[PDB]
Amino acid sequence: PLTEKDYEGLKRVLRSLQAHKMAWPFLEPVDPNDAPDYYGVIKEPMDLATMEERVQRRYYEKLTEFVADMTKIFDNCRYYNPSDSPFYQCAEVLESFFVQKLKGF
Ligand SMILES: CN(C)CCCOc1ccc(-c2cc(NCCCn3cccn3)nc(S(C)(=O)=O)n2)cc1
Repeated sequence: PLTEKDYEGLKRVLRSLQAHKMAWPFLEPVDPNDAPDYYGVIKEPMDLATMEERVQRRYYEKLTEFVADMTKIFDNCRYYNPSDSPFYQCAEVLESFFVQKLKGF
């Protein structure tokens, strides 16, 4: 499974996404005042602060579980927003960055 060395890598990946200029819509759980009907559209929300809590609590047993949470952030964004939205493009850019960082493992 995941070792403590693995978790050091997970935290570094998470921090690199949190510092990215296009991560700002994903840093915290969506405030419904920022996204009308968001929680009527998105049935399984996820955000980077929730992922940080899960990393710190050693919630993940496998790398696939960490990657699934991250992918949910991007999939939720592209489902909720039209493809010409700046928010949708944030997900496209940040997922490309994330997938490249994952190759470093
Ligand atoms: C005041 N607040 C606590 C903190 C300051 C503002 O923080 C945010 C965070 C996320 C959004 C936002 C929006 C949106 N779709 C657009 C909905 C309509 N809209 C257009 C512009 C603003 N709202 N999709 C998404 S996402 C998570 O699917 O990419 N995230 C917006 C603001």
